[PDB]
Amino acid sequence: IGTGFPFDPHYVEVLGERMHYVDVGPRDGTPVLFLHGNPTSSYLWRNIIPHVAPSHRCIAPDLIGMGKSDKPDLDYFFDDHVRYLDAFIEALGLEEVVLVIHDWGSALGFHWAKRNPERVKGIACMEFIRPIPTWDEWPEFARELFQAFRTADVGRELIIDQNAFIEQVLPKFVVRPLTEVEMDHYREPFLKPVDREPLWRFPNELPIAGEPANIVALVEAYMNWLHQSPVPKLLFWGTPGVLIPPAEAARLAESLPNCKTVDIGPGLHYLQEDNPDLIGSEIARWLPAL
Ligand SMILES: [Cl-]
Repeated sequence: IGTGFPFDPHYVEVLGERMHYVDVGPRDGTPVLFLHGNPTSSYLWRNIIPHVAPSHRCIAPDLIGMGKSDKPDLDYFFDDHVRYLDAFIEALGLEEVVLVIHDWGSALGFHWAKRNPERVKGIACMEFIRPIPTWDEWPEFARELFQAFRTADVGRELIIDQNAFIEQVLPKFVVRPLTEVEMDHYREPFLKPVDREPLWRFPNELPIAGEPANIVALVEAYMNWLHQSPVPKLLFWGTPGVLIPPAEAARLAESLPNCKTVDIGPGLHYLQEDNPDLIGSEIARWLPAL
């Protein structure tokens, strides 16, 4: 599995700030927009995009505060990310898109799709965010750590001062071992502790046990939309998963309309690091019929 990032950089001004993005592939069709989450960047899609770029334009932004994008002096709430991604999409003049989404990129993508349903031609998703009713639905192997992330003082000491989202969560949530070169790519945006704010705000935004209420309500709204939507869907899952265990992927195969599931094999949360070639090949095979 490749460790390089052989993509020309692009930057667009969005709400006064520069956002980095990959933009490869042919420019005369429906683009495929890849949305990462915490604590990643477009680097997460590096081995998937080459499967898709022969046939389709691939656009993969770095969320504000992350990757090679600018770092404004924000609290990095979900709604900050909503504003910047909305403006990014308009700044590129995109009309219709196919979404390929993961983690907080999935909350962004589903929320955008709910608000712009006639512009979404397909959704490929994996390890996406749904309301989490209680901590019992969070895997036991990461329960105490994510409870600490959401504990006053403690969580900032872990994520800001110790860089735990990069140094602990990434290896914990990839089945295979990550290489030093890969880790150093993921570390690059967050060498300075102050810049780790988005990494801490994100787990404190997760919709767990009804809080924070704003996020619970917006996630419930986009999930209601997705369960009713005829849009084509492609859902990748692994065993044992983190947000989406195998039994839930099997239930979603029925409870989401026009949904095709793909078992990637062993996988936790960053499924793209365990089986990028099947994720890219299956997205490429599914696009033409959209
Ligand atoms: Cl998170």
